[PDB]
Amino acid sequence: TQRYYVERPIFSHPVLQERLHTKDKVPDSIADKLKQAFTCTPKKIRNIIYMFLPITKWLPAYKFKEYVLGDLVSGISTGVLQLPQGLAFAMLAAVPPIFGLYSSFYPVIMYCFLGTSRHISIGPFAVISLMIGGVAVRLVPDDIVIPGGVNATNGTEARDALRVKVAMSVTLLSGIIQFCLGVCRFGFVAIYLTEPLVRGFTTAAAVHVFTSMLKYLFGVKTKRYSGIFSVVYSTVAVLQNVKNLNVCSLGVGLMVFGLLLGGKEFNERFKEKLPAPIPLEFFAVVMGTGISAGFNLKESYNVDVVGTLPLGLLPPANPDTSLFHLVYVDAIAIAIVGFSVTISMAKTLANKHGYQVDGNQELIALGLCNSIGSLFQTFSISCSLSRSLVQEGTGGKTQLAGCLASLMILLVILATGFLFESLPQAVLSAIVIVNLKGMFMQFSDLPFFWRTSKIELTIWLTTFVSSLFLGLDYGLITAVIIALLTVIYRTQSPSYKVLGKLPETDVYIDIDAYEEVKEIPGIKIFQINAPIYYANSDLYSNALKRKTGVNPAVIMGARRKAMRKYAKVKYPPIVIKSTFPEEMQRFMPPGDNVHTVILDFTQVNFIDSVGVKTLAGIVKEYGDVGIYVYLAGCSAQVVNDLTRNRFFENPALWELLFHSIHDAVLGSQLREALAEQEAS
Amino acid sequence: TQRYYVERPIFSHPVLQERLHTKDKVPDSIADKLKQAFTCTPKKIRNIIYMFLPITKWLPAYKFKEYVLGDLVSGISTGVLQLPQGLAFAMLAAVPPIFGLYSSFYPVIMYCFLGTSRHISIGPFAVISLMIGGVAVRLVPDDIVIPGGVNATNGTEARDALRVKVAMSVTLLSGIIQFCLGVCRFGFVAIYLTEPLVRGFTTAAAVHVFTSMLKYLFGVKTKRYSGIFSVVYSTVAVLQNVKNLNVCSLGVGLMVFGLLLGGKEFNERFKEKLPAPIPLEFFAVVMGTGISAGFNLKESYNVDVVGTLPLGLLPPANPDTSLFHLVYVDAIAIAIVGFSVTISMAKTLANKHGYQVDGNQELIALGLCNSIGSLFQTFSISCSLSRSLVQEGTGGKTQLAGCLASLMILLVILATGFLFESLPQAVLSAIVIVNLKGMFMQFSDLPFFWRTSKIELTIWLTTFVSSLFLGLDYGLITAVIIALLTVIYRTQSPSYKVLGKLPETDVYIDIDAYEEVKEIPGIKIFQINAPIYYANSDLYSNALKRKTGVNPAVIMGARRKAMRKYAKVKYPPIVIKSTFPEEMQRFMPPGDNVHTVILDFTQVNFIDSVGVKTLAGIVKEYGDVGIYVYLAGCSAQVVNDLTRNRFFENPALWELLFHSIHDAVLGSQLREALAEQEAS
Ligand SMILES: CC(C)CCC[C@@H](C)[C@H]1CC[C@H]2[C@@H]3CC=C4C[C@@H](O)CC[C@]4(C)[C@H]3CC[C@]12C
Ligand SMILES: CC(C)CCC[C@@H](C)[C@H]1CC[C@H]2[C@@H]3CC=C4C[C@@H](O)CC[C@]4(C)[C@H]3CC[C@]12C
Ligand SMILES: CCCCCCCCCCCCCC
Ligand SMILES: CCCCCCCCCCCCCC
Ligand SMILES: CCCCCCCCCCCCCC
Ligand SMILES: CCCCCCCCCCCCCC
Ligand SMILES: CCCCCCCCCCCC
Ligand SMILES: CCCCCCCCCCCC
Ligand SMILES: CCCCCCCCCCCC
Ligand SMILES: CCCCCCCCCCCC
Ligand SMILES: CCCCCCCCCCCC
Ligand SMILES: CCCCCCCCCCCC
Ligand SMILES: CCCCCCCCCCCC
Ligand SMILES: CCCCCCCCCCCC
Ligand SMILES: CCCCCCCCCCCC
Ligand SMILES: CCCCCCCCCCCC
Ligand SMILES: CCCCCCCCCC
Ligand SMILES: CCCCCCCCCC
Ligand SMILES: CCCCCCCCCC
Ligand SMILES: CCCCCCCCCC
Ligand SMILES: CCCCCCCCCC
Ligand SMILES: CCCCCCCCCC
Ligand SMILES: CCCCCCCCCC
Ligand SMILES: CCCCCCCCCC
Ligand SMILES: CCCCCCCCCC
Ligand SMILES: CCCCCCCCCC
Ligand SMILES: CCCCCCCCCC
Ligand SMILES: CCCCCCCCCC
Ligand SMILES: CCCCCCCCCC
Ligand SMILES: CCCCCCCCCC
Ligand SMILES: CCCCCCCCCC
Ligand SMILES: CCCCCCCCCC
Ligand SMILES: CCCCCCCCCC
Ligand SMILES: CCCCCCCCCC
Ligand SMILES: CCCCCCCCCC
Ligand SMILES: CCCCCCCCCC
Ligand SMILES: CCCCCCCC
Ligand SMILES: CCCCCCCC
Ligand SMILES: CCCCCCCC
Ligand SMILES: CCCCCCCC
Ligand SMILES: CCCCCCCC
Ligand SMILES: CCCCCCCC
Ligand SMILES: CCCCCCCC
Ligand SMILES: CCCCCCCC
Ligand SMILES: CCCCCCCC
Ligand SMILES: CCCCCCCC
Ligand SMILES: CCCCCCCC
Ligand SMILES: CCCCCCCC
Ligand SMILES: CCCCCCCC
Ligand SMILES: CCCCCCCC
Ligand SMILES: CCCCCCCC
Ligand SMILES: CCCCCCCC
Ligand SMILES: CCCCCCCC
Ligand SMILES: CCCCCCCC
Ligand SMILES: CCCCCCCC
Ligand SMILES: CCCCCCCC
Ligand SMILES: CCCCCCCC
Ligand SMILES: CCCCCCCC
Ligand SMILES: CCCCCCC
Ligand SMILES: CCCCCCC
Ligand SMILES: CCCCCCC
Ligand SMILES: CCCCCCC
Ligand SMILES: [Cl-]
Ligand SMILES: [Cl-]
Repeated sequence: TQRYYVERPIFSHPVLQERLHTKDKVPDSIADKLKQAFTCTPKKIRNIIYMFLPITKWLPAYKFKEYVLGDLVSGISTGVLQLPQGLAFAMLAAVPPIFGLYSSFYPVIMYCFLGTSRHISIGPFAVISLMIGGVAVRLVPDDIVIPGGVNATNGTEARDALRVKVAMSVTLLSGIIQFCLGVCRFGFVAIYLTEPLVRGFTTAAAVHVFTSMLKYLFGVKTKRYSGIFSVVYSTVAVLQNVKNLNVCSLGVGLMVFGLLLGGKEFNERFKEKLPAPIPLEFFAVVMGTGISAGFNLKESYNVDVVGTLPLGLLPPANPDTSLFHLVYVDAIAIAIVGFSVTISMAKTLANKHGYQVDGNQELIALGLCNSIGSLFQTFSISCSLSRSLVQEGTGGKTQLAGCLASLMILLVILATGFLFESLPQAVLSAIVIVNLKGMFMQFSDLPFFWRTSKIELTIWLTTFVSSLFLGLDYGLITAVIIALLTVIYRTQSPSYKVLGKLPETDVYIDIDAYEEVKEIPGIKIFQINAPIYYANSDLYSNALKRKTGVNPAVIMGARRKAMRKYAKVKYPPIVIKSTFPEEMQRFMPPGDNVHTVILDFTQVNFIDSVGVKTLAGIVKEYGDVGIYVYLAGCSAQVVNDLTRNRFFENPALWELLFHSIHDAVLGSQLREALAEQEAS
Repeated sequence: TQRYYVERPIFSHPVLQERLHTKDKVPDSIADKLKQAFTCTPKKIRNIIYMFLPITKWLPAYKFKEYVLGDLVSGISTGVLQLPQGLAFAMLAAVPPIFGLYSSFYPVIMYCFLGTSRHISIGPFAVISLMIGGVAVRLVPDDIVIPGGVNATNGTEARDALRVKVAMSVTLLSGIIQFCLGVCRFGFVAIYLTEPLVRGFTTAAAVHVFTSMLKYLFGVKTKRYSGIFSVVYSTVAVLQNVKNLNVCSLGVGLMVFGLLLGGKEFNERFKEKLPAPIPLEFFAVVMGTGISAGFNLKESYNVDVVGTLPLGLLPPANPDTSLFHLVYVDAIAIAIVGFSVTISMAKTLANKHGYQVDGNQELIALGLCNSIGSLFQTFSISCSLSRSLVQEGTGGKTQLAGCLASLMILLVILATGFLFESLPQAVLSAIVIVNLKGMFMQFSDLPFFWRTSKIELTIWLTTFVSSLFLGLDYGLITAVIIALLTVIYRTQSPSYKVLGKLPETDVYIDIDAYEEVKEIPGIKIFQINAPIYYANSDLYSNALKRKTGVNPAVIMGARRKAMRKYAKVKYPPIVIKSTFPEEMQRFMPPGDNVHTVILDFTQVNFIDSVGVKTLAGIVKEYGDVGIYVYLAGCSAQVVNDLTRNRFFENPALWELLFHSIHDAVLGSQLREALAEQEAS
């Protein structure tokens, strides 16, 4: 083993700069940069095609023998849950359920082509459907007058058609906004969604989904709520109207709930003994529809059912732009939340499988899916969190599982929709609530983040609370801003350390940590692991004066107290010799006799005008009491900040900068040695 | 001159920790901390008295011979401007002007006792008066029905009294809120008001004051505006109604404006030849009142005048709490803005004279002033920015200048108010607009901050725009949040450097800077001057792979390409030996042959779970291609972050941590030397 041997002079800033000569920057012209960016080599255009059409990349590279079984199983398990989820979220959107079935088919196919993530389940989302239903009922209220040429016994088909038109218009506008954001490179903001923020946001979204499904489980009538505290208002309304519950609907829902939970526990416990998990949502749907049809619960017990499901696909229809001015604000929120849910969950799965998802391409895919689907009577889509978990955890590898689920949905649409006409809505709510269990399991992060990092636990809890009580649109931006402000908190509460020297080395460590580190007599070394910016400068100065025990104000006060008791352009030097008489020095209270204060700037990232002013004040105040202040380890960037401000207006301050702590200590000791040599 | 000599072994983390033994933390119990905090020594209670009653400190220490002349001159110059400003801002508040005169007397006296700043002019502020007038006219509209027992020719005395009652109620509530905030240590938030933010905010406030004075200068009638874009609405309304201007009012205002500007230029240019600046506002008031009375402009030309000013002070009257529920929201905003203007300007002056102001005591003083003054028919106060500049720049030393100005205001109130009854409001507006020149001079900061720091120039401009177009309440919080986010931007755009070694030393400097620094063959040293938190980790990884030119993905791709072309708990090792055949190695494109990558962590302040995951991924990916990754200069705090996360789940990673760059380089070279020794 070799050894660490260094033999060189003390490197103050002028001494080190005497060795260093400026290098010539290589020419980097912007025009040539653009010209070389517009070369258009075939590899570049192939990469562009892959970036905009990801299916052109992962589909030719499809490992059939390794992927087909997992994709098939995941697709079946995803579709059996996608059908009832589609119907339920169509009910949430104040549109007929067949439109939810449509929204479960086209967008998934288009996202298989345009999407980067290979584990998320594209489809209707409860919160997005709630926003769509809110805007649709605002524009088309229940008490609207429609001269449709019908008798007094109106079947509300015209109202449903008008609400469908409103939903398509808002979906098209949200898709256009999302596509424009994706083109404008907005997806970079996805870097601000940290893992605790994403997980708290998704858990709050799951709680929102659970709240939105309560009225259909109980069979009660409830006002639509959307906005701040919408979850609280909805829960309060449900618990208020629970006295008018439908006992038959609640019984069927709870029965499906219990069997679904039992089956899920059976699947999880016997996972190793089962070739593929049993698709339980399909069994629940079939069993609930059979019980509802056999006992005729629709009118004998007034149990709400799905209703008629027309067969066949609809031709493309141009949405009316004339409603844009009435929905644009809403179309903005749906544009954000729909992205926020999609890019969060994708990340949650991407980090689970060691790949990365392009936020810009996610925005482009979402926008194109929404805008094109609005032509096919599709309302706004997102990522279904619980269904994404089901798809990922069932062995899903690519998005071909989404295509298989869409094919099952298309089978329902084209041929077998009429079988699900008598299916109660309580069964759908029970299915959704049961499948929210995997998302509710994310509450185990609280002990985890408690043990790992309490700041990120705070981020988790703040995101959860803000996205729960406020909306997922205002709550998300609140959480993002607070998570960013956690960095400000970190800089505002740094580790102020007083350093001591490990003997016979150049290693300087916190004096109160190891106890072989010994403080150098007459020298104080103070270290902050933070920048010295404006929100930090005063705290840094106070901590420097407190921890080191060298307060210039206290020193001046003691000198004046002894003065009271004993009685019975061309610049001046920075450090003023203490002209205190020895007879009056007999009145000094005993002290550490510190002649130099070393400020460790190795971990100081930057310093602004306020920090520079504080530093200059510190230097001047310590020089007024005859104490030298040295800066050790100032980076070239921090030196540039000190130079851009007028810190080095006096060139003498240049000799206060040293390369390292050991350089500063040696320079101070040499300064003292020369001073005592010249003294006598 | 001595030399830097170091001779020691290579300090990897285990090697250095073998020398270091844990120290015993001194016992610091919270109960004993509270017990020693409740000692109540006479010095402690004296300090408490000084902190809560600052006049008990600076008044006994009043240097009479050095301060009296400056205080007298500053007080006279402050009062001559305080009178018309008080009348004008009373007009802004929809209250009779005598109430502005009252608001110019009691709060200044109380702030002389309770205030920490010794240069700001306490009094009515245009924006606070605008908020008070807005709430007063909202609660008491111009078309209100008052059964006051009067004829059809109502003189609007009852409406004025009701508006005064509303103003007192909102003032009392705002004062209570401010006092409660000051007690609760809210003033700490004053640390978040950096100098560019403060100066931009104050310049925007000056523009607000200029906008609010236009209608009285032109003599036009304008709707009251308060809220977002209130300045734009007010300016648009004034320029719309300017066709109905009062030519006499505009002429008198512009004449006073021109003489005031000429006199101010005369005072500034001949400052050295004048013992004291001429008080020009008093001359303007006297001259305008004399012209208005002599030519009888009140009804001959329908020129708006100040109106009657009753003489004598009013007895204390209890404000009606019954209006609190109607004004509380407004009382919150006035509580914030009034503090925000006061603590900003104070800081602006404090930094100018080398002292500090306690934000908590500023809040307490403002709250007590407002709450007690509301008993004396005083509406909410703040710091007058232009008058504060006048007081500071005229030689003001203590707050006794404020007391002299208050004594002049009291002289006007008690005996000579009736002389100012015929004074036109155009003269008051002209005086205010002329005196806003010193505040408008702050626009010179734009070239200054352009040269010093463009980030803080951005802070200046953002604060100005936000506080201008939005209110001073929403604009201020917007500016504070954006100024805080500038730190996030700084961390998100750090200096990614590739380091090279200065020969015969241990100094490692950016390779592209000095050109005597030479890169060590086979070793890459990468440095970031930022933390590696979540919003930074992916950028840091990309920059590491790009700047160093060592991309593990590209290396694996090239190895597989050569494979194609040539054909025609117990853990595994971190770094996998590259089992590439020499015959296939003949297919390697030439490369740098880098065996070790050194990551400089000296300037990395902290690392969270996301950063730790990125770092572990970097280590694993580089070890998969047979490249070692070393961490150099990891602080004890960063080591604690890596340990709290499961980074050191494999103990072998402990040997990847070195004390410094030179230690890591020597360790890598020794590792290679031992490898070649054992090879053959
Ligand atoms: C200061 C940092 C730490 C947090 C900032 C949070 C901000 C962005 C949050 C806090 C609460 C939020 C408000 C809560 C409610 C509403 C009402 C709604 O109809 C429009 C949005 C609006 C007005 C929100 C705007 C954004 C908001 C002001
Ligand atoms: C960089 C940005 C995101 C930092 C945070 C700025 C936040 C705190 C600002 C920016 C825009 C602001 C909003 C702008 C306008 C209004 C309408 C007004 O009637 C109530 C306040 C409210 C709702 C503001 C609340 C605060 C607000 C949301
Ligand atoms: C043990 C001292 C640190 C404790 C940190 C706990 C963080 C809790 C954050 C709660 C945030 C709630 C937002 C409404
Ligand atoms: C080990 C973590 C020590 C700190 C625990 C408490 C963290 C509190 C973070 C508060 C951040 C507030 C940002 C607005
Ligand atoms: C020369 C490249 C840096 C230029 C920085 C200029 C900053 C201007 C900020 C403007 C903010 C306006 C907010 C509406
Ligand atoms: C010399 C300064 C280099 C950077 C100039 C441009 C600074 C732009 C700051 C933008 C901050 C945005 C925070 C929301
Ligand atoms: C950047 C998001 C908005 C893109 C512009 C959309 C404008 C709507 C299209 C015109 C409708 C009349
Ligand atoms: C509203 C549009 C915002 C666009 C923001 C683009 C930011 C791109 C930064 C790229 C950094 C690598
Ligand atoms: C990806 C396929 C897009 C096809 C869009 C066709 C739109 C036709 C609209 C006809 C309106 C009458
Ligand atoms: C987010 C940018 C605005 C989104 C597009 C709004 C289009 C409004 C059209 C209004 C027509 C009167
Ligand atoms: C992002 C491109 C979306 C294209 C979908 C159709 C846009 C136009 C709608 C019909 C206008 C008449
Ligand atoms: C913290 C600021 C609010 C302090 C509480 C004020 C409550 C008003 C007093 C009671 C009025 C009826
Ligand atoms: C609304 C009340 C907020 C109180 C915040 C007090 C913060 C004090 C921090 C003290 C750090 C030295
Ligand atoms: C600092 C002096 C405060 C005096 C407050 C007296 C309040 C008297 C109110 C009488 C109401 C009738
Ligand atoms: C900032 C905390 C609230 C300020 C005090 C509000 C008092 C409201 C009283 C309402 C009475 C009905
Ligand atoms: C902060 C203390 C202010 C005291 C001023 C009077 C508060 C009570 C107002 C009258 C209530 C009847
Ligand atoms: C309106 C903003 C359009 C996009 C500006 C450039 C963003 C960064 C591109 C790399
Ligand atoms: C705690 C939920 C809100 C109140 C629900 C009960 C209201 C009365 C129901 C009879
Ligand atoms: C007698 C039971 C009739 C059930 C008809 C609907 C069956 C649903 C299968 C999906
Ligand atoms: C993605 C394939 C879309 C096919 C739409 C067919 C519509 C037929 C309407 C009669
Ligand atoms: C995999 C099944 C795809 C859907 C088939 C639908 C048949 C419709 C027959 C009318
Ligand atoms: C609302 C239901 C919350 C249930 C939390 C379950 C956490 C289990 C961690 C193992
Ligand atoms: C709001 C309910 C929170 C429940 C947290 C339970 C965490 C259990 C982790 C094992
Ligand atoms: C070890 C237990 C940690 C518990 C942290 C979660 C606290 C939840 C408070 C709402
Ligand atoms: C991650 C960016 C989140 C932006 C939220 C914006 C909310 C707008 C609500 C209308
Ligand atoms: C709005 C109140 C913000 C308080 C921040 C406290 C930070 C303390 C750091 C020492
Ligand atoms: C409501 C907050 C009351 C004050 C909490 C303690 C603030 C820090 C005191 C030093
Ligand atoms: C640009 C200011 C707003 C328009 C002012 C002029 C309106 C017409 C005045 C006759
Ligand atoms: C003839 C002029 C009368 C002027 C009376 C008011 C004088 C104002 C002096 C402050
Ligand atoms: C600060 C001194 C306050 C004196 C108030 C006197 C009021 C008298 C009313 C008749
Ligand atoms: C310095 C002048 C103080 C105010 C004197 C007021 C005299 C009033 C006489 C009735
Ligand atoms: C609105 C008037 C702005 C005038 C700016 C003057 C700046 C002078 C710098 C010397
Ligand atoms: C909005 C007007 C801005 C004027 C800036 C002028 C700066 C001059 C500095 C010498
Ligand atoms: C040297 C000139 C610097 C000018 C910076 C101010 C720009 C103002 C843009 C609104
Ligand atoms: C420096 C703290 C500024 C806080 C602004 C709050 C605005 C509230 C408006 C009602
Ligand atoms: C709301 C858009 C925020 C964009 C921030 C851009 C920061 C760029 C740092 C590289
Ligand atoms: C190179 C083929 C890319 C995928 C085309 C679409 C296949 C369904
Ligand atoms: C290399 C295979 C290209 C075609 C993929 C399958 C298209 C349906
Ligand atoms: C190598 C190409 C495999 C394609 C598999 C397609 C499965 C539908
Ligand atoms: C490795 C894939 C083999 C099967 C190719 C697809 C056959 C249908
Ligand atoms: C989710 C698709 C199920 C289709 C079942 C059709 C036969 C009942
Ligand atoms: C790097 C591409 C930027 C594109 C900006 C938006 C172009 C319309
Ligand atoms: C209220 C219904 C009782 C019978 C069904 C019970 C299912 C748990
Ligand atoms: C082992 C799971 C039993 C499920 C019983 C019903 C749950 C609601
Ligand atoms: C799921 C089968 C239910 C059968 C009910 C039959 C009632 C006539
Ligand atoms: C009104 C409740 C909002 C909750 C936000 C929590 C942020 C700490
Ligand atoms: C942790 C720092 C938060 C500061 C927010 C701004 C308060 C005015
Ligand atoms: C020790 C005296 C403090 C000031 C008392 C008030 C003087 C007007
Ligand atoms: C030391 C002087 C105390 C009194 C100051 C003046 C009080 C009016
Ligand atoms: C040393 C005490 C001086 C007091 C001066 C008071 C001026 C009014
Ligand atoms: C140094 C102050 C001398 C004057 C004291 C006050 C005399 C009125
Ligand atoms: C600002 C106070 C002036 C008082 C003047 C009284 C004589 C005109
Ligand atoms: C350090 C004092 C804190 C006071 C908190 C508020 C007490 C009511
Ligand atoms: C129209 C004659 C004006 C006389 C007074 C002068 C004020 C400018
Ligand atoms: C030297 C200042 C002359 C002032 C003329 C009038 C300014 C509006
Ligand atoms: C400022 C003196 C004005 C005098 C005007 C006299 C008109 C009768
Ligand atoms: C609507 C104008 C707001 C201006 C805010 C500026 C912040 C960069
Ligand atoms: C979603 C954007 C949050 C603000 C980030 C600003 C960083 C400079
Ligand atoms: C019963 C009260 C509900 C509050 C919101 C819970 C999500
Ligand atoms: C739980 C459903 C069973 C149907 C018969 C209920 C009486
Ligand atoms: C004439 C338009 C005025 C816009 C606001 C200026 C302050
Ligand atoms: C000439 C403008 C001032 C009006 C004075 C009228 C006597
Ligand atoms: Cl969902
Ligand atoms: Cl002002």
